[PDB]
Amino acid sequence: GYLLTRNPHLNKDLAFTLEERQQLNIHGLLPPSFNSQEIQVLRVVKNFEHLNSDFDRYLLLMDLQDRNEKLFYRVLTSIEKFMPIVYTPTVGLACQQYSLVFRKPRGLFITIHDRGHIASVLNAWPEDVIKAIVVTDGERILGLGDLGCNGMGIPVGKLALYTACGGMNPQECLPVILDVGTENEELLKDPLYIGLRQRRVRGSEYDDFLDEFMEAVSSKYGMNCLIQFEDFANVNAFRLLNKYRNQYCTFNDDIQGTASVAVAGLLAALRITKNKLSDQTILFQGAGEAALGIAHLIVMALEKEGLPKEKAIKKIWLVDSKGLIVKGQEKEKFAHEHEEMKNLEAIVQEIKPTALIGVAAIGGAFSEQILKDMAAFNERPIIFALSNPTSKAECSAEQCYKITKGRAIFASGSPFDPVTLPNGQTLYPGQGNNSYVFPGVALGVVACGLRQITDNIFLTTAEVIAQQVSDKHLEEGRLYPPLNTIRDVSLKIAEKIVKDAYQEKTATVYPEPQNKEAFVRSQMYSTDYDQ
Amino acid sequence: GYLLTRNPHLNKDLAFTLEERQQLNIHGLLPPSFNSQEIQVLRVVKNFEHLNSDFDRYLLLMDLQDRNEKLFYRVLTSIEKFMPIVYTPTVGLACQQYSLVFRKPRGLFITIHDRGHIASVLNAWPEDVIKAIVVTDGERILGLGDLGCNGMGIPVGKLALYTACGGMNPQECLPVILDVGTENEELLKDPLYIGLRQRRVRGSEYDDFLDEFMEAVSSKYGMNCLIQFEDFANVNAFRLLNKYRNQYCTFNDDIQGTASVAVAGLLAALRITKNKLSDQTILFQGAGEAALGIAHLIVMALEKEGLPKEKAIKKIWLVDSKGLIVKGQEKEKFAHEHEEMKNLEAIVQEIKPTALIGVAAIGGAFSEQILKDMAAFNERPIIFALSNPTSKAECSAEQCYKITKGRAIFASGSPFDPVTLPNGQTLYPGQGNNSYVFPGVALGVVACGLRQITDNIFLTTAEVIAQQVSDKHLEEGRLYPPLNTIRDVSLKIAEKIVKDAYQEKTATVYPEPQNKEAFVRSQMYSTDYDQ
Repeated sequence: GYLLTRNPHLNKDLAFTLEERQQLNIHGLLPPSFNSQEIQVLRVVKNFEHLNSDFDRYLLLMDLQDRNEKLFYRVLTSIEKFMPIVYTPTVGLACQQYSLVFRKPRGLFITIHDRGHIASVLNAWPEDVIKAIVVTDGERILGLGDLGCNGMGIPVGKLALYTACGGMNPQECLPVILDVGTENEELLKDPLYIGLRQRRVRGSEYDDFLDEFMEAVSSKYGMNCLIQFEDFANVNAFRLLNKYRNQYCTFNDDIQGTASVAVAGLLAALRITKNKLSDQTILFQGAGEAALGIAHLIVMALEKEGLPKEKAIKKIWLVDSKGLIVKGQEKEKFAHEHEEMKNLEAIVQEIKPTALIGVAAIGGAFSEQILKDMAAFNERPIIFALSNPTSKAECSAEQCYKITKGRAIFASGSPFDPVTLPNGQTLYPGQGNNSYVFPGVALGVVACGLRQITDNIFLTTAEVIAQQVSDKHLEEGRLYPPLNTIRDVSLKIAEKIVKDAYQEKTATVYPEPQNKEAFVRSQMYSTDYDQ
Repeated sequence: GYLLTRNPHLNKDLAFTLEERQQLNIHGLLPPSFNSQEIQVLRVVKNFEHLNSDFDRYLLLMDLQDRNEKLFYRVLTSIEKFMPIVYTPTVGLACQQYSLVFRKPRGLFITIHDRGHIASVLNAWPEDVIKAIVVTDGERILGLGDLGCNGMGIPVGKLALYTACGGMNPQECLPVILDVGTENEELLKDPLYIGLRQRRVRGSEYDDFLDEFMEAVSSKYGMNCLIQFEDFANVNAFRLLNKYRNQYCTFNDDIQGTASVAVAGLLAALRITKNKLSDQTILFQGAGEAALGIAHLIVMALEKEGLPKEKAIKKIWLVDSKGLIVKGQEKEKFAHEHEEMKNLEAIVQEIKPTALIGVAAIGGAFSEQILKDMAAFNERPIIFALSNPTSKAECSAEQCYKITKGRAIFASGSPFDPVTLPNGQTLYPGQGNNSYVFPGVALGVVACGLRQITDNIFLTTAEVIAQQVSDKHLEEGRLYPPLNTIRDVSLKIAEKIVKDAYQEKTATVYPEPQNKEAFVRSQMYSTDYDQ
């Protein structure tokens, strides 16, 4: 009775049927109205609206998650509207404020002071089958930097989207924060700070801590357990990724996810441009996490179409803070023989690229002159401003389409409003959202028991996403499927991963399903109340 | 472990000690910080402040009640600030909105459709010893009228103050709403309405329903169980009170509570005026619930000082909507031989009263002319504007003190800011708050097992409250003890009730305590986390 009411996996609030209330001894704990799930959603949505800030909407929906999970996920899937609330950008403001606003803890807090005993910290977690973990140490949260143990908002929001877009069982998800200290002065000063009041442990101590984590997780949950890293600083992010990705089932969404969407965007763009990936010359604003990831994956796509690596790598140039990368580590692989230059406007003139991709978080970088030039060299220039949030974007959709006379093929990381041209035709610039990628990958991988997540599954994931963009959508300027469809996109992504895994004997879940589409559906969470 | 976390009676959040977390298997469910109860309060208070409306503060504190009760009550007792949030006035806005905003149900919903089976509805309630119930049918909520099953906010807020001001164990409190329909057009129209979508059942069906309620309650919980009525319409409020108060342990705070504070105010005022209750002539604006209650209790006080009823009743006049009450039911008892009149200004001229008490909810009724006149007949006129909220008050403290040249002795139902006079002396008009009365009465009654709550215990309660007003306070214009002290006032009230009950053999809790003060303390809730 009343206990059921307090269990968020099984509580229905007013959706408890009049019979159920009588059979479960709760008739009287609730008011007389019965409410279908649809009337329930209407209520939540009305609230959602009447509230003054998105921050308050985040708080509303999180409280709802803590009380009626089915309804939480029902509200979200009813996504374009709510994903920005439950995750990025609003979840950044939540992390900033996590110590002020801390209420009902979700997830696991694992500290360096638990070194040697991590395995026992996991035993505090009430749920015994975990198939998906998201972890952070809170050091690099979006553009807000080091928020330490406040970083917990990030894994919690991310898994919400695993469940909502992908259908991961939320009871099999484990958000985790690793607290090794923080360099955040304000937090260390704050009497309300919930983390360890000390600076970040660095070096060998840190590395062994992480090693014990992966070992503990794989050991309690099995080596099939998916471990996604998120919002670590640049150097740790590559170090840990490359150290672990052939031993554990694991990826870093910030470099690998981002690589998959962007490429999907490119593949999609080739249908408008009607030429091959090998006919492109690609210039990156930025040479960090994302930039290198995307490039690596573009190279793979080039190999797949038939080019060797040497000829393929020559098609891509990068630009860092200190300027263009040329002959004089991972950067070194794209260091072609060329006179050094610094000015972006001049760089695009000498290189004259077919596609221009901004992943350096410097807003405005794609100036009128650069768009002017891109529109001059190319009948239809590809221009990706993928940096977040809107304020740090390399240029607006309006500026992009205005200056290129509507000829630019454009996508961004953060969403822009549809643009109407003088033409009268309205363009709908697509959003390079990592959530086209991670939910479907996680679902596929976990569904067939893949033990390692290779770059190939990110490539084929990009291919599936592009295959889902309709010619109608391309004509509307969309390089990605409408965000309303991600549930189906995710399912398509996961179907492909599973089909290939059985065909390649990489799967580990046996016996093999006779129907892979149904097999994937069988592993997807329903918004419906269990009877 | 995690279950404890979900139990609001025993959850400590960050106050869980580092040992406790390890012994209870929750180390990892919480971030690393330990927080004393005082740091916990600081957090909650910071939140409380940063929020945009009192309505949002109500929502904050209610969520906190649903998650960490000790901390909830700790925050409240840390009262002048928070009582307006958790109860009236803000709880009115909450009731208006209860169907939009409905989250985690508290209390019992008992419907006419449960007639014949009420006893079994009570069995859904998880708590087995209930010593205090507050009930409403939602028909007359403050000045907002009929809010039907949305009325549940009212008992829930009221019991919060029983616990906070009085120390009732919140686990032994039962908020109840009786849903017999509503006459509220908007609600009956509203798809989100949580109540019965029908008009109010009236007459014999209604009366038998209520009869079964009292019978069920007394039967499951014992005849000592305190049953307080609240926010019923006028006619039901007297009907039910008089029908039940010699059979069940029960009172109506709106008529009896109000009577106790007001009288306490009067008794307090006689120390400034330095004359006897028998030297007064009292005029009421209003002749309803409150008015008649107060008058009845003033009469008792007069009898106690030595007057017979006949001579005593002649000292009091009433005024209703249709005018002064004179010779031409309960009203009939004060109908003295006098020419009929309607104009209030003229009424105060012919009657020339020493004390003027407004309990008709008509704001502004005490006009400049009336205050002018009151200040003319009396060196120090007593003027009570007890109607709520501020907007419906018979006059402001500023208007009262300005127009009477600082000579008026003033109290109100709703709080007014301190007034500085030309004198330089600052006056602090007291608030005739029912919460000086109900918490201490409930505590006393329940503590010694009184089976019926007589008018005498309301009279002596008024006496105790006045006895607590210091001569310093009287000089500052306060007719009630500072609202910060109610915990002690309540305790004084309950001590008196208990001492007298044993001296009069009216108590039913035996064996008799040797020390009644300690005995009362023993029955008071602590804000401290149980070890």
